[PDB]
Order: sequence, then structure tokens, then C-alpha cells
Amino acid sequence: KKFVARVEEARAEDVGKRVVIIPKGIKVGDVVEVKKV
Amino acid sequence: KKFVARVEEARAEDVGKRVVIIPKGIKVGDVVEVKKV
Repeated sequence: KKFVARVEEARAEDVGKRVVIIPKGIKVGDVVEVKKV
Repeated sequence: KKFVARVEEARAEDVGKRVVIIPKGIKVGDVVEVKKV
């Protein structure tokens, strides 16, 4: 269960969605691979 | 450049943060591995 996506900035319409908060070192625009463990 | 974290619900204080929006299939509470590609 894995996917690829780009980090993005949270906006008012994102409130209520499921997210992983991204830390410093990884910026908006970066591509990340997310895999459920 | 990788980390492990739990999916969480976006709230009003998360507006402005960097996030990956998580799709259906992965829920709040799930542990995921995030790796910059």
C-alpha cells in the first residue's frame, strides 16, 4: 500500500483531510514516496 | 532522507504547514514511511 506524491502547502480547504505533516528538509514541490507500514 | 510518522487529521492550526494529503485506504492513526525521491 504505497504511493508517490508531491509535498504541498496546507490551505483552508485541506482542514478535515488526512495528512502527514512534513518536516524541515523536505519542501513543497518535493516528490515523496509514502508506504503504509 | 526518510522518516516514519502517523497519519493525522488536518486542523485549523495545520494551515500553512507542509503536508502530503493521504488518500482513502490509509487512515488517521496508520503509520507510514515517507522517503524523498
